[PDB]
Amino acid sequence: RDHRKIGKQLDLYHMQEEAPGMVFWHNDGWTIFRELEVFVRSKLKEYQYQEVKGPFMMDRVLWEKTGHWDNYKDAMFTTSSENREYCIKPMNCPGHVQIFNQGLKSYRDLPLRMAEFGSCHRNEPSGSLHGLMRVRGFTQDDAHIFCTEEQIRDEVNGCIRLVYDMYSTFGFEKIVVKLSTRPEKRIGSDEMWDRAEADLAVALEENNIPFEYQLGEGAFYGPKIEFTLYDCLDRAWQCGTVQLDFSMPSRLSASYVGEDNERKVPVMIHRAILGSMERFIGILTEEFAGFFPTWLAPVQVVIMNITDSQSEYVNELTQKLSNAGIRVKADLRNEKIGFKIREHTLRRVPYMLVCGDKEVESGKVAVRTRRGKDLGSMDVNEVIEKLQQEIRSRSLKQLE
Amino acid sequence: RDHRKIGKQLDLYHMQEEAPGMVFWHNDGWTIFRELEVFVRSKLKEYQYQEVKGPFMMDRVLWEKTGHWDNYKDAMFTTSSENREYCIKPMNCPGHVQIFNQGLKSYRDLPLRMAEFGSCHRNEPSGSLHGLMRVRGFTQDDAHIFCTEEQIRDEVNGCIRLVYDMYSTFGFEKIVVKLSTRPEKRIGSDEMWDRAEADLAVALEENNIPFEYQLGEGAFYGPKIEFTLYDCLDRAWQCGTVQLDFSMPSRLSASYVGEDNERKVPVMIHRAILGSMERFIGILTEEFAGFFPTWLAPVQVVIMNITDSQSEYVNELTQKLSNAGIRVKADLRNEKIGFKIREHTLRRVPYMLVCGDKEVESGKVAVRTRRGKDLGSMDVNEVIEKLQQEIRSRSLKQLE
Ligand SMILES: [Zn+2]
Ligand SMILES: [Zn+2]
Repeated sequence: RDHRKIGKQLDLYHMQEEAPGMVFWHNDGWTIFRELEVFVRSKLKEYQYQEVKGPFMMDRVLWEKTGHWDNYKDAMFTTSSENREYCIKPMNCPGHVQIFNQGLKSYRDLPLRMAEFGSCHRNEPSGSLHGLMRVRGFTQDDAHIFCTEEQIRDEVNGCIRLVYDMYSTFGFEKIVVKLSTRPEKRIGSDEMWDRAEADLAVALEENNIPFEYQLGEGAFYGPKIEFTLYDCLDRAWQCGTVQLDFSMPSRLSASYVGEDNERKVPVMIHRAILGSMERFIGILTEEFAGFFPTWLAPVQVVIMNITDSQSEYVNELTQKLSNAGIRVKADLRNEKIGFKIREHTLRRVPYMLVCGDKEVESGKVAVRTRRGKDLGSMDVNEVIEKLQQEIRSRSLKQLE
Repeated sequence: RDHRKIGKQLDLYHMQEEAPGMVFWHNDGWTIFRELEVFVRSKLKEYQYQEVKGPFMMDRVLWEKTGHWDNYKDAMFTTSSENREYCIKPMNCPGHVQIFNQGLKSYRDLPLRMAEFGSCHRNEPSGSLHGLMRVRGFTQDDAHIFCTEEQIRDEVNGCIRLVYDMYSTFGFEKIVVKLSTRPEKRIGSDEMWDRAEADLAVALEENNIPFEYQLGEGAFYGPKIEFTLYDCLDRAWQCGTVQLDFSMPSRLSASYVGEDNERKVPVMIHRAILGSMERFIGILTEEFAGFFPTWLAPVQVVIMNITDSQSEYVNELTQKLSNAGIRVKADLRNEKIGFKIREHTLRRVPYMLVCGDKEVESGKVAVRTRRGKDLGSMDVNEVIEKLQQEIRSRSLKQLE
């Protein structure tokens, strides 16, 4: 149950000294990452998020306007070009504000949800690096919501429901929620902080989430909600974050025309559900010990023949399953059938399809799961539709 | 017919001085970019490429091993981390060799086709930057093929077929091809170069492609084939490149176990069809003058009502088209039908559905193209079928 060992065994990823804390995604690992992209994207459509893409580096002058340069300059990678300093972005927030600043915005346009699979880079200490979970380069399921003060409580409601929607997909039901209150050094009045913390507190009340305060741990520009999930080994993982911000939109001159025809600064909500997806894949690898759900598996079906008298029956069925959008491979090697099954059981392939002349004539397939249960011979069309339903529903459990 | 002018009008992207030569992709522009990813990935499956993902930056020590540091140090962004220097990758070639080096490779594993949507950054002179077409940060439809010397002809043939397959999708048929022979300073013997240039020359001759010798224009590590497509304005655009490399795999300790059990250094083919994806989108924007094909359009269908008595019929119809994988949005505003239709014609929306009392009862839609042609009132399921076929087939033309 160590993702670094399982990652090398299943040929998912590797890392090396020439790029500390940066991931070489192999084909199978990149398949798992891309499937997470689709799953998150399906949520963005349902929750009505835009998806954007910001550049990897911006002028250091811009990063000074945000106030983050004075705080986290050592964690930033800096480069030079024609006597100008550029910073590789460790966050997507200033970039999203820049998209927001293009073209006059009105209250008609709010709330405006803006998501990005933004690649961020942080100059993390090398001694702290560990596998997929403490890295220098990571992709964040990041989003930013621009809205009015009145729309804060409803927008946070969507973020809260989004958090439990996505976690329950992976089987994470034990979630601990903490709210961070105002720190010693902060901006804004006490009154503004009172309603900001109330909006987070109320939004958790309307969802029946019991939570717990983390006193003084909030950022200097707003309180936040942090979600912590517990794996099958009862290890806490802090993944979700909903962060209010009353500083950055004003620092970057973001504005909209309100109902009263006066110019107003919008409120920014920073939200991430999975946090670092490279880290999240590490959690999934150890939570499932490599036995990924069928929708996440790099190879979903392997079809084998007993002899060569079925090699192109396998070939036709491999094509037939491929046209169904199933990641399927064929194993026509001159090896014992037991040797082939142990080969792909070791690789954690969800389903093994075995074809003898018993099933070739009847147009059926013997089906075996990686766990070992033999489901007998069933119609190919019935097998394909069952496989589709499992993949489309992202079912945690296989057949029976 | 200016990609920059069309980009701002259709809200595709924007650029600013805070990140010169770098593109902020908006929601509509990022839809076009992601659709090209799907199209390219469709070709990768057909031609059996692996898709991997390399790190965004790597140690400058490795870049000195490749020999690229001596020649292209001025074009590389560099950063520091714990008294070590790292270069943001201007190319994906060393990263793919690192992935290939993990695990001993046999001759049975070749040809190894490895593709990546690599994000490369180059310190281009800011005075030369131009919109989407000369940029500092770009994404490349990149790939590298590892094979033996006997496999070069067959692999180059596949690259040539893929070049014309993808260009024909976008309506580019006039393509000019040039072969760059040996330069004054080069590695390897004459016989190696004689064989290498012959393989490129023979492959171009077999495919009956007229080609012009670019005498002395090849790289020092191998000859190359460059493809230039001509747009509807008869302007030349150099996009495709096929480079043979006999230096880097030996420099980076790449090897495989041959059928004679003697370890050999493989041959690398550097391959890109579209070149920079930002640049290709710019060419496509000017080629169509914003009238994107239905499969690339950010919004494919707009459904409108006549009065408020059909707002519900549009809403279910929009959802019904949405479930069919069609990018559809509803326009239920309180504006005249002529005002609505112009609003979405200016936005180059391919199709516009109109619902009065006549079609709500009959379960039909009045369908109009952005060219201005009325197609009458047809069945809802029939227009959904025809829309999917046009999207699935990537049709340049519309209905009729
Ligand atoms: Zn943020
Ligand atoms: Zn290359």
